[PDB]
Amino acid sequence: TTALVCDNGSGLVKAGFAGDDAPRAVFPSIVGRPRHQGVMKDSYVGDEAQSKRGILTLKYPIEHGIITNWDDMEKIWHHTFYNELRVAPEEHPTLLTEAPLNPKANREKMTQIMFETFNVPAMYVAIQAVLSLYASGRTTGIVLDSGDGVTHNVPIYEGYALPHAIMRLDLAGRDLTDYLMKILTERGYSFVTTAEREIVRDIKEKLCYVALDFENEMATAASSSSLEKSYELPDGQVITIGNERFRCPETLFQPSFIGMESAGIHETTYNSIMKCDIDIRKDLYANNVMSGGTTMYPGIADRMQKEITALAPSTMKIKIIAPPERKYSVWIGGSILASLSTFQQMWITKQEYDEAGPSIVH
Amino acid sequence: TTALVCDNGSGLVKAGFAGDDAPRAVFPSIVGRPRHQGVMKDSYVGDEAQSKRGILTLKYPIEHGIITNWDDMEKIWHHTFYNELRVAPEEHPTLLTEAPLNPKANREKMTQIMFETFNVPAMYVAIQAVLSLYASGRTTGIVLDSGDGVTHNVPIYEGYALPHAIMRLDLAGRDLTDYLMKILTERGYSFVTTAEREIVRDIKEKLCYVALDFENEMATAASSSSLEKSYELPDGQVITIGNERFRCPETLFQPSFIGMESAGIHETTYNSIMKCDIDIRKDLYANNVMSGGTTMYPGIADRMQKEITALAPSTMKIKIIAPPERKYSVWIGGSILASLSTFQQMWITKQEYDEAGPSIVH
Amino acid sequence: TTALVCDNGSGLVKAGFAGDDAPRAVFPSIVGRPRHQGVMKDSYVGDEAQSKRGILTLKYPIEHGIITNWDDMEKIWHHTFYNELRVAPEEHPTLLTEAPLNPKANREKMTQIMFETFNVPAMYVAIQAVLSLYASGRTTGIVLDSGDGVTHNVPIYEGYALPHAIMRLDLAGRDLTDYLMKILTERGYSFVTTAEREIVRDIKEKLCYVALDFENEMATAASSSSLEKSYELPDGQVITIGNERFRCPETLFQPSFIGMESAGIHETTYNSIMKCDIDIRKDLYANNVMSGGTTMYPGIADRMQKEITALAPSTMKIKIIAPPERKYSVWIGGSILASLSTFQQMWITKQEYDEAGPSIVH
Amino acid sequence: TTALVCDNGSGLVKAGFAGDDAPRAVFPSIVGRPRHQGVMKDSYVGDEAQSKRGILTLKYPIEHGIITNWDDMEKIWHHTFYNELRVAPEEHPTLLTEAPLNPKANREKMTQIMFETFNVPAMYVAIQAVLSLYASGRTTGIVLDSGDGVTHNVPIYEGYALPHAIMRLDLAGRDLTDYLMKILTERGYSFVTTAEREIVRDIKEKLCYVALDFENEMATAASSSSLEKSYELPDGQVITIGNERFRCPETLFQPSFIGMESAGIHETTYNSIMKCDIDIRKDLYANNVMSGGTTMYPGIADRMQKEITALAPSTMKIKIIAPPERKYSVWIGGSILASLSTFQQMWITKQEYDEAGPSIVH
Amino acid sequence: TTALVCDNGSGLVKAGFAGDDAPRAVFPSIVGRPRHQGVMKDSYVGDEAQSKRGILTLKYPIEHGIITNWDDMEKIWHHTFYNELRVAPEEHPTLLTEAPLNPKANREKMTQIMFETFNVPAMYVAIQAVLSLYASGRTTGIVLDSGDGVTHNVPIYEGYALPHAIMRLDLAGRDLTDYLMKILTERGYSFVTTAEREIVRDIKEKLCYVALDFENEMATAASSSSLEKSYELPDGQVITIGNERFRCPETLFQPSFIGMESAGIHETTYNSIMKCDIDIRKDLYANNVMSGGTTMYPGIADRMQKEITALAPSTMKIKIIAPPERKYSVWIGGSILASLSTFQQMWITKQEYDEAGPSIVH
Ligand SMILES: Nc1ncnc2c1ncn2[C@@H]1O[C@H](COP(=O)(O)OP(=O)(O)NP(=O)(O)O)[C@@H](O)[C@H]1O
Ligand SMILES: Nc1ncnc2c1ncn2[C@@H]1O[C@H](COP(=O)(O)OP(=O)(O)NP(=O)(O)O)[C@@H](O)[C@H]1O
Ligand SMILES: Nc1ncnc2c1ncn2[C@@H]1O[C@H](COP(=O)(O)OP(=O)(O)NP(=O)(O)O)[C@@H](O)[C@H]1O
Ligand SMILES: Nc1ncnc2c1ncn2[C@@H]1O[C@H](COP(=O)(O)OP(=O)(O)NP(=O)(O)O)[C@@H](O)[C@H]1O
Ligand SMILES: Nc1ncnc2c1ncn2[C@@H]1O[C@H](COP(=O)(O)OP(=O)(O)NP(=O)(O)O)[C@@H](O)[C@H]1O
Ligand SMILES: [Mg+2]
Ligand SMILES: [Mg+2]
Ligand SMILES: [Mg+2]
Ligand SMILES: [Mg+2]
Ligand SMILES: [Mg+2]
Repeated sequence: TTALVCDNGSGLVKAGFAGDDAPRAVFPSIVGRPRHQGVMKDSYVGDEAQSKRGILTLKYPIEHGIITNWDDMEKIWHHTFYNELRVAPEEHPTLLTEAPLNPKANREKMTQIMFETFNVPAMYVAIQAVLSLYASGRTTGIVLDSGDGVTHNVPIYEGYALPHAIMRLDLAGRDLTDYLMKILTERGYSFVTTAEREIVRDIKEKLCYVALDFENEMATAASSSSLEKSYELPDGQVITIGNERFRCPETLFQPSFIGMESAGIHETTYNSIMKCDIDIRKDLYANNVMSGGTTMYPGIADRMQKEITALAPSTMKIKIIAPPERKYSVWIGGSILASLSTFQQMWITKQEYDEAGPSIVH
Repeated sequence: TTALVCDNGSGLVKAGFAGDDAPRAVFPSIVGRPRHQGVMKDSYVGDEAQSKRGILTLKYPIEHGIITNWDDMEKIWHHTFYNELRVAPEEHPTLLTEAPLNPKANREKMTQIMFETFNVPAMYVAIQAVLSLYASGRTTGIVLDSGDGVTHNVPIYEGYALPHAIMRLDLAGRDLTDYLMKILTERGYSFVTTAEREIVRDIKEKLCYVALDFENEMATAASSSSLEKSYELPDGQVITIGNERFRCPETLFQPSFIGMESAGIHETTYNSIMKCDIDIRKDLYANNVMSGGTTMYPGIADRMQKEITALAPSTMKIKIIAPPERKYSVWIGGSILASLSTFQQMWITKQEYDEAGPSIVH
Repeated sequence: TTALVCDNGSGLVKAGFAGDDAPRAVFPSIVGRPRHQGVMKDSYVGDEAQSKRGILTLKYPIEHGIITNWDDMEKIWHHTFYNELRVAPEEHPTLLTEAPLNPKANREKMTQIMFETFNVPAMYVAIQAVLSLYASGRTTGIVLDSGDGVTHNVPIYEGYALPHAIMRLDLAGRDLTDYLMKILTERGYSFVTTAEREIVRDIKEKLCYVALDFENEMATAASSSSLEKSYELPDGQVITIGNERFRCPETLFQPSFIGMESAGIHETTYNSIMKCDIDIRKDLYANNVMSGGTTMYPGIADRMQKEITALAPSTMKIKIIAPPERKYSVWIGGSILASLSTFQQMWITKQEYDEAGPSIVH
Repeated sequence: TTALVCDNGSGLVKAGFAGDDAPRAVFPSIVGRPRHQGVMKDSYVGDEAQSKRGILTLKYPIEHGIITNWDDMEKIWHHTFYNELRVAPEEHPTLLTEAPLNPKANREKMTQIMFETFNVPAMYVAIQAVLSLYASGRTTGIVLDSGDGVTHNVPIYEGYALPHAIMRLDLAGRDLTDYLMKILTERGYSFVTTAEREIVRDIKEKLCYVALDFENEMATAASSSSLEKSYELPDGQVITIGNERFRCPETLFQPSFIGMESAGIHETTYNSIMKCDIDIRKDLYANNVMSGGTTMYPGIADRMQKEITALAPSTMKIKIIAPPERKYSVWIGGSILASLSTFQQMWITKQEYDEAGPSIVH
Repeated sequence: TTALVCDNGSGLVKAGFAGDDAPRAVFPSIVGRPRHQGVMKDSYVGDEAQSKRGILTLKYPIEHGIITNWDDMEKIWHHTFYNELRVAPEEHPTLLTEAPLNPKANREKMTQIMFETFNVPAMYVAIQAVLSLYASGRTTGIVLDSGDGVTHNVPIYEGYALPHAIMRLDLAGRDLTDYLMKILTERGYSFVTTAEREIVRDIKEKLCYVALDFENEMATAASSSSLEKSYELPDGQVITIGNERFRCPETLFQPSFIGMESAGIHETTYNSIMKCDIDIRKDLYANNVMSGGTTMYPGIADRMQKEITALAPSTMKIKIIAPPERKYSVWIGGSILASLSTFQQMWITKQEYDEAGPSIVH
């Protein structure tokens, strides 16, 4: 029987069964609806929306970790269970995930629906970063979890999270996508459509990388070189991309490029550690775990180390952990946690919920 | 001596001397070449192309704010200086204008030519929207600059532009022209030629207006009424136009009519403001400046106010500024700026350019 | 001629002339610099930074009572004298204030600058809490002085301070501000910017209050009631705030909410008294003076009395003194002290300083 | 005019005018000086030192009947005349008192000061015990005079003192005070300060009593009973005292409790009588006069009788005289003596002194 | 079989088996409990609390030699026997230690628990100072025993303690720790946390020393010199400490620095000797034994000699004994005493106790 694990985040839905070592269904959190008049099914989800992307207007029900369009959200869950996993929801307890510091009501309504729409016998909502650490197999470390919608820092020491130093930025994969949509027009590549937004997403994933030394990377870039790469569009049009390959991901470190007043990840993580007790700090430095799909950028860990070692004390050893399959870290953690025998009492039982009411999930 | 100001945009070339309160030469950015065999001068520009429009194939060297046909572009500049303004280029520094977010290379090559072909001692390229604001005489406001080729929103606050919220659409005067060429065929008026495209341009300017309440405007239109207007073609053929008088300009607000997935101007401007800091927003709302010839449509400002006040907060005062001579706003701003004594150090000197190289203009 | 009194604290600069009953210049200790590229004056202070808050990055030169950014600090002093008070520094002796237990070097360098940059003929640095007591007009009492950067307890008996029982916490107005920036996101109000930090400051001052019975205040809060208040943002957006109105100021009493291991103010003050001689204690209890702008919270005095009477002996009369204009207490005291004829020998004369050297101020 | 009588002893200064039936000024022989840094008058005397006791370090210029700190001693005399009695010293002759067997130089210097500092026209120094007997109105009896600093036995028969049997112990009120400061820590009441020493003095005077049968008083004390008393400190702290109520005064009878090898008062007085002629003894037994403030303990006379009757012969009638106002006995005697017409030739005249020199007072 | 010796003092627990020449278990008397929410074992002792110090709130069950938190006290004893020594309590008689003049009830309850909780067949409580002398191997000397919680002087002559001259101060290692926590903020090192208190403890032990000539040590300190030392925090932050290295331990000699009215150790010890018989004094002077961990400060013995020789007579030889391993002196003495054959009758047998009752231990 076991249980279901559903990392219902922004961008991608990663779902499978608790106890498995990998998701069974990985697909976009996208709902598509016929842009053009048509009628010469007005509801496509995930891979459907992808395959018919050039007709549909693609929407993301979740933005910045927040479920905005609840109808579309429900729609996706429906597919997740009935069409993707092929499971009768009510036979399994469900583990959901959430980004720390989300609007309280987000979780409240989310779990409500699981109980009412899907008749899920029991459920639990876990903080994504916590699961990520748990996935790697550590009790101590600071988690830099950065995905499509949010970026956050959660410091955990020997099983104890330190809430007061949790950091959260809106810089994320989707912002990076849009930044390319902007700067590609410097060459003239008007990637202005939603379909093109998705194309650009593919461009990120294949061509972008993190500069180790941005200033000299730009100096290098000024000279014609290996930096220049070609890319094949769906219509056969070849795109030449150069500076943008690293100028885009650099915005994670220099947010002002996009327009954010906040500090870059380097300093954001640093500050999180600064807000923790001195006796803890050392261990956080030696256990800096990165996870989430934006950390899939080439050399992001190396650049991270470079700058955080500059920020920290010279006698402070810093180790960044880049556990491969970073992209699925949270889901993995969920699988583990749900299988854990000492986690069974953590399930909120429908009966219990019905008695207690919404508030119980917080 | 002073200087020259040249608003070399799409559709119209607006040129004159810095310090004047109006352009001296206003003519179409059109190059015409004998369509028919002929030979029973194969290069006509502006008013020439207009006067001989029924023979020539009329081309626009600039499209969507981008100089596409550089040979024809140069040709027009040649006439601008030598035949229109009657000026020996090299005696004056030249102010050029450009739509924000254009292909970097556009400006690069443009200025190259000014230095090499015309020996222009010095030059400067300014963003059109910026000049527009400057023309009205404000340091704060959001500029909705919409002309023949592009539509864009530039938010400026006390002299500081906010790049990250600049919006840009391809909806424009030329698109509107073509939309009429399409929908006039509903009655049967096959305006399919290039010559006819130009005729239709005239039709826009004289008969189109912006509906305040499109839905009831259509309901009104369903009944025979004052809406129906006659129009005289060059060959004496009378054209009857009704619904189209407002259905065409409505596409600026409902882009899907043409086929664009983007939001209408109402929401485009709104979103631009949303991306700006909350402390700024209020002033942007009370200083919404419209400029560019597409804003010459009757009641476009009133309709704009209607919808943006619907989008904004009920406690938010919104004022739309429609400074008459909107059509020449940018050029006016240029004249002012160039005359400004504290602008003289902004000129890029040929010597300086020759040393630095192309990149200096960015 | 008289003298100048300058309560150069964190958050607000309160300055005026000695002998006046109120400050002449009250403005924020803030330096603002253009966040965005700009240049489409890069130094704004106090009210300037406020008026242009949505462009500038606002920094506080002073943090936790410590002058961190000395260049910006000097900048503010410059404005204080030349633009705010309109006084030629060198014509007046200056009274400065300082929070007890500050880094020795803070005062050293501060006074150095007054002598060297501003040519101030003479000066004196007084402990803020001492002046506060002096302002109320008492020789005996314990001063709970709590402002933007620091909170401290100074026990004074018949003119004799008791150093060994001075308490000092980092809990302060600014921390409270940030706590709201955090907990408002429970509803979803992402007040994440610096501009928004300032907006939140305004929210504190208008909506926050101190719960008398926090536990039942929360129980009350659980039910929809009068607790819920609306707030108008600069962009017209209405914010609904409830629990947070008292959960924020409660952190002064339960520091762990923020993340501090220290005791709440109740016990902090109590402990200060415990460290004083038994023969003194009684009078300290009957003369508990509160001052500083954080004590402007509604009912903070009443709550204070409640808990301190619980902590103290049942036969011990406790009276909390909330002398209105608590917010300006220190400055007032300074005015009085400086006017005092028997205070004139306390001025450190530039000549004297030049001979003695820095150390003299301690 | 009359004269002044000044019982300048340890602990208390009892002064007034000769001829009065009571002292006009009764205050502590204490000089207080600001313990803490202060200066945020460094000389307080008597009631001043008491009122400001929690700041000042309280010192007793006199210890064990000996003037140790002469500067502080003079200080007190200054107040005695100028602030307390409001008398111009030089207008009156002064009667001083002294404990028998004091260091010769004590009297020498004391009287010197009266003549030189205060210009006292004439003076006389009387033995305290002698005056005490004189106060009661007897010519025969043995005087047990026991106060703050000394305890002594002076046997006088029909106006003739018997020097060779004068006894003197250092056991005294102050020692008893300190003994409580010690034994109260058995319960945990750390009365360790000087301020607390004074508090403990108050405790003595209100709660201590002399056990009649110490051994069974302890046996009684072992059972929870009426013995337990509460006491209110200046800070409202309630103190519970039991065994100590009589264990402290018992040390007068069992000096080893403190650490003295000498015999208790019972045997000390007994021995004094033993050293007197047999023909005298009987009358001494029937006239055992107790005086001095330590004899204010409840039941001390009764206990005294108990034990001295045990020590003496069974046929020997013993009567202990406890003339109420024992505490002021000496001063009273002084008043009487000074008013006595046949005492006027006993005054040492300044002229006489100036001729004779110091030695005259012995 | 032998016995167990447990020097259960404040700060450190020093335990081992009687007959051994050193403790087997030396660990902090600290109980730690998760400060932060946690649960993302709530009872850590000694080395556990140390290793997890940055999470836990560390408490000392014993303060000033008094067991305050009995539950935590018991907890530590539990670990002492079961986890540290690995001994089944009931198989051994236990020697406990206590600081002279402690609250009677402290010992009463302590021994109760040993009999009831741990079923200890027999026990004895010895005065710490006595054991210390015994450890050195002397019958005559004055013991200056100064540790984490208390400082006391016990004079013993040829096996006879002299109770009436036992001195006791609250000045101690912990007070010194806190004094650094205060004065380090003069440079700006806000060591305000409990974790930091412990860090500061380490700072004491490695950098503090006793000035021989404090006044000229300060004069020396005024000049930049070798006095300045660096220190490495757990987070790699380097701390520079100078004056504080000796200003902190100086408070043992000038208590007013902290805020105590009592005399410094120099005079405290001196006075103890003054209260002893003159025939004894000489031997006490030549046998001044120092013990307890606060006497581990560099040069404390030398400074002690300096000042006590100033206080004593010039013909009085003074020798201070600093028997290395001063820190474990008491425990050592206990081991010896317990092994002593003529000490076996001193054990209080559970049977005996059960008959007699609590009071027997006094
Ligand atoms: N292979 C890749 N290389 C670079 N970037 C990637 C890669 N894969 C994903 N990312 C991008 O960054 C985001 C990664 O998605 P993902 O980590 O699953 O976020 P999420 O956990 O699902 N959403 P959330 O945690 O709610 O913000 C997407 O926008 C991807 O475009
Ligand atoms: N009187 C008018 N009434 C309505 N529309 C007009 C009028 N005049 C111009 N427009 C139309 O809208 C466009 C206005 O031209 P114009 O503002 O000069 O654009 P531009 O600034 O020259 N080109 P650009 O800024 O590069 O997009 C032309 O297509 C005109 O047909
Ligand atoms: N009217 C108010 N109501 C509630 N809180 C206030 C009010 N006014 C000020 N405070 C807040 O608490 C702080 C008060 O400022 P203030 O007492 O002047 O501190 P300060 O004396 O200038 N700084 P310092 O003494 O150096 O910590 C600011 O953060 C205010 O937001
Ligand atoms: N009401 C009282 N009850 C018990 N003891 C008292 C009382 N009054 C005084 N004594 C105590 O015993 C001492 C009495 O003071 P007092 O008899 O005036 O001594 P003195 O004559 O002034 N000094 P001296 O004769 O020089 O030793 C003080 O220490 C008092 O605390
Ligand atoms: N190596 C050292 N150098 C300087 N000081 C030390 C050193 N070791 C210990 N002390 C300090 O002084 C105290 C010594 O501990 P310790 O002598 O064991 O006291 P204790 O006997 O256990 N407690 P107590 O006798 O009940 O007051 C601790 O606070 C230490 O920080
Ligand atoms: Mg995620
Ligand atoms: Mg234009
Ligand atoms: Mg203040
Ligand atoms: Mg007397
Ligand atoms: Mg010890």
